Amino acid sequence: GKTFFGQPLGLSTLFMTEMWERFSYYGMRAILLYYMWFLISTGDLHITRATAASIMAIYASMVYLSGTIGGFVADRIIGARPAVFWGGVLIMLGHIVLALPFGASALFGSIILIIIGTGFLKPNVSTLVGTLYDEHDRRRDAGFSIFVFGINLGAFIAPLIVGAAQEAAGYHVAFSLAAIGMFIGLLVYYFGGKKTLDPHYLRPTDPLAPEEVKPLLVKVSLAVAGFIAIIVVMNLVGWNSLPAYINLLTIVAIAIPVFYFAWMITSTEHLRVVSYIPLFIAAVLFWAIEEQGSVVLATFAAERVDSSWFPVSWFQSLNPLFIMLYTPFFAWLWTAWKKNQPSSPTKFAVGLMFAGLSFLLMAIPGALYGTSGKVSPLWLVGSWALVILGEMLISMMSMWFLSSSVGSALNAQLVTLYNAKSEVAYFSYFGLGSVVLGIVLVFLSKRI
Ligand SMILES: CCCCCCC/C=C\CCCCCC(=O)OC[C@H](CO)O[C@@H](O)[C@H](O)COC(=O)CCCCC/C=C\CCCCCCC
Ligand SMILES: CCCCCCC/C=C/CCCCCC(=O)OC[C@@H](O)CO
Ligand SMILES: CCCCCCC/C=C\CCCCCC(=O)OC[C@@H](O)CO
Ligand SMILES: CCCCCCC/C=C\CCCCCC(=O)OC[C@@H](O)CO
Ligand SMILES: CCCCCCC/C=C\CCCCCC(=O)OC[C@@H](O)CO
Ligand SMILES: CCCCCCC/C=C\CCCCCC(=O)OC[C@@H](O)CO
Ligand SMILES: CCCCCCC/C=C\CCCCCC(=O)OC[C@@H](O)CO
Ligand SMILES: CCCCCCC/C=C\CCCCCC(=O)OC[C@@H](O)CO
Ligand SMILES: CCCCCCC/C=C\CCCCCC(=O)OC[C@@H](O)CO
Ligand SMILES: CCCCCCC/C=C\CCCCCC(=O)OC[C@@H](O)CO
Ligand SMILES: CCCCCCC/C=C\CCCCCC(=O)OC[C@@H](O)CO
Ligand SMILES: CCCCCCC/C=C\CCCCCC(=O)OC[C@@H](O)CO
Ligand SMILES: CCCCCCC/C=C\CCCCCC(=O)OC[C@@H](O)CO
Ligand SMILES: CCCCCCC/C=C\CCCCCC(=O)OC[C@@H](O)CO
Ligand SMILES: CCCCCCC/C=C\CCCCCC(=O)OC[C@@H](O)CO
Ligand SMILES: CCCCCCC/C=C\CCCCCC(=O)OC[C@@H](O)CO
Ligand SMILES: CCCCCCC/C=C\CCCCCC(=O)OC[C@@H](O)CO
Ligand SMILES: CCCCCCC/C=C\CCCCCC(=O)OC[C@@H](O)CO
Ligand SMILES: CCCCCCC/C=C\CCCCCC(=O)OC[C@@H](O)CO
Repeated sequence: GKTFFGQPLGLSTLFMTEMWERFSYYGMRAILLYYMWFLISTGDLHITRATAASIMAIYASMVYLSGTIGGFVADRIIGARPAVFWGGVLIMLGHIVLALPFGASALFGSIILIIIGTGFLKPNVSTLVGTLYDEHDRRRDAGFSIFVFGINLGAFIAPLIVGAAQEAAGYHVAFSLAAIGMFIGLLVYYFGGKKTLDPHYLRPTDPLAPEEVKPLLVKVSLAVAGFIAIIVVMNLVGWNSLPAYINLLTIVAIAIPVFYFAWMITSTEHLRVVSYIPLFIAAVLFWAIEEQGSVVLATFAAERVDSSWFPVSWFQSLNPLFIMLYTPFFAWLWTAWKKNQPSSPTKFAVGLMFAGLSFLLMAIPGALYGTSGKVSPLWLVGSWALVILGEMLISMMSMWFLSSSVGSALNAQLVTLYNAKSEVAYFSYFGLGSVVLGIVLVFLSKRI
């Protein structure tokens, strides 16, 4: 019968839903840092470029953090299908905010809308893909990999199309193209979902029982009161700058996995959960390096690369390109070697080493040529080729949304250290430190 690459026809609707949301997201993130540079250069935005880079990292940290609870809200309160739809609306509104004739005054409102919108949509589109397959269906893994190919496809074309529109027609037009991309996703999702999506997921699948509503409200109200109380105290003692608020979000993002480790401590399982700790830190450190490609590598591309004949935002397409080119090779690898199946602690060790090698490579051109001129774009290509190879090995998602959030929160502190005089030392020591910790994991692989 008629399938979508051997999968139920409903996969195409969700395939295109996420390709276009990822289009809006990574198109925005390819030009947002340069947009803040522009607002700084005109005097509209009164922050340093280091603070602007810090914003990008903590921006990514909250998006991943908000995705840790979007599954709860859909499953228990609103439903998986309304969560994707109203999440997509909030994402679209966030990009429309940046297309309006405003300046720095619209940055926070657009960031808030997209943080919340992506939390509703991103975990619940992945959930709805599973609802196309029963527990029995072997096609579940193949359908998810086809779904991920649409993720990288949207992430690939977005910097090319959005970045070119920025250079040709300006920032406001480019940001409006991001909003249009999400709108395209909403059209296909709404009308397409109604034709092929189970109406069971228009409602929550585990709705709150009558006695569950009150303690959930108390839990939510206590967290909001405490967080607000901290901001109140911060203003009375004088810790009230933008970096101070960024530092607050950094601490909250890192304290969540630490507190969930500190008292989650049954010798049955107490040490087989201490198991997962040397690998959660390996994932945090890999994700930090990977997410600096949109920040530090975006800075290097605009400052240290002879790229005069094409938009510098296009470098952000190298990340999802290498994911697409590596994927069929590794699918072959994980089945061609039916009896190798290297252990997950070893893959995470070697994966972190490749990420460290990606930064070690970027220390060479500055050390060899100096930091005052410009070098070939192939240095950045080699860097992304090495860090994505580390991703192919590391291949509840909220926990994986979490290590992404903490690594990005760690970036909000480190990326302020990067500049022209910092370049070689920055790349050489965060790359070496990541490689040494990857070898330390080798010594402890199944010390577990
Ligand atoms: C069948 C797949 C095999 C692919 C693995 C090989 C990696 C692919 C390409 C490596 C190309 C080597 C670099 C070429 C070179 O040396 O540059 C020559 C060029 C002459 O015009 O000049 C320079 O001007 C440049 O300025 C000098 O600087 C460097 O070349 C430093 C290069 C950085 C080190 C890279 C060395 C080896 C990479 C091997 C990675 C293999 C990893 C596979 C898992
Ligand atoms: C998606 C971004 C990847 C871009 C990869 C580009 C690979 C180019 C390699 C050659 C180095 C730059 C050569 C400069 C050049 O030839 O410009 C032509 C001439 O006008 C000099 O400016
Ligand atoms: C307008 C200012 C607020 C912006 C909204 C940002 C909300 C972001 C994050 C709140 C979620 C924090 C709780 C996440 C959490 O603890 O889950 C982790 C747990 O699921 C691990 O699996
Ligand atoms: C209108 C307000 C903005 C939109 C509301 C959604 C804001 C995001 C989260 C609100 C908290 C809901 C409860 C989430 C929660 O308890 O997470 C627990 C965690 O274990 C999830 O697995
Ligand atoms: C700024 C835009 C305002 C909102 C415009 C869109 C609201 C118009 C009609 C409400 C549609 C709600 C549909 C919610 C939903 O679950 O859709 C899921 C989709 O699969 C269709 O069932
Ligand atoms: C329980 C709540 C957890 C913490 C969630 C709070 C996250 C809310 C907002 C994060 C936005 C990051 C900072 C945005 C920003 O600095 O842009 C505004 C700035 O350009 C104005 O000068
Ligand atoms: C389909 C509904 C949501 C999709 C977005 C619809 C609106 C998108 C674009 C409309 C025009 C964008 C405004 C462009 C703009 O004003 O900037 C250019 C100009 O101000 C600078 O010279
Ligand atoms: C200044 C630019 C306009 C700003 C407002 C843009 C809102 C325009 C249209 C809202 C699109 C709603 C989501 C698209 C969709 O497919 O919804 C279908 C559903 O509402 C039909 O019942
Ligand atoms: C930051 C502002 C957030 C405002 C909205 C957050 C609300 C969070 C928790 C309240 C959940 C109460 C929902 C009750 C509900 O819908 O179920 C009712 C029914 O199932 C009980 O019999
Ligand atoms: C539940 C216990 C509450 C105790 C307080 C919890 C939060 C403690 C400190 C939050 C500090 C916010 C970030 C630190 C900060 O403001 O640094 C200021 C500095 O960057 C210049 O203003
Ligand atoms: C999440 C629960 C509701 C919290 C209500 C209060 C939220 C206030 C701030 C959240 C963190 C965002 C901080 C970014 C910011 O406001 O920068 C302002 C900047 O001008 C500093 O002067
Ligand atoms: C008993 C609980 C375990 C032991 C407590 C461990 C500390 C818990 C949370 C602290 C989070 C780490 C601090 C965040 C951080 O490293 O950045 C600091 C920076 O943002 C301040 O400028
Ligand atoms: C298989 C890897 C190929 C070689 C990778 C090892 C590269 C080691 C160092 C990068 C080239 C160093 C350039 C020379 C240098 O940095 O010294 C500069 C300094 O002595 C001048 O004051
Ligand atoms: C070949 C694949 C892996 C790529 C990494 C191989 C290169 C390893 C390390 C290169 C870093 C060399 C650092 C040289 C250096 O810092 O010199 C200091 C001085 O020249 C600049 O301040
Ligand atoms: C798996 C792939 C590993 C990649 C290995 C790392 C190779 C990275 C950079 C090689 C730099 C060579 C650049 C020299 C070049 O061809 O252009 C000349 C330059 O002057 C033009 O601007
Ligand atoms: C097991 C949980 C994983 C935790 C990973 C994060 C490691 C904990 C704390 C990292 C603190 C980084 C502080 C960065 C720093 O101080 O330097 C940058 C600073 O100069 C920016 O002003
Ligand atoms: C010598 C340390 C043990 C070797 C472990 C192998 C690690 C992988 C590649 C070699 C990295 C060399 C980094 C060189 C370095 O850190 O120099 C820093 C430079 O800024 C000072 O000149
Ligand atoms: C065990 C978990 C590791 C996670 C955090 C790893 C890095 C922590 C702190 C780094 C901040 C110290 C800054 C060291 C430094 O000087 O680097 C900057 C230098 O490369 C350029 O000037
Ligand atoms: C300056 C030297 C640069 C190259 C050094 C990197 C290679 C040297 C040693 C790597 C292997 C060290 C021993 C690791 C090992 O096999 O531990 C046993 C472990 O596999 C069992 O879990």
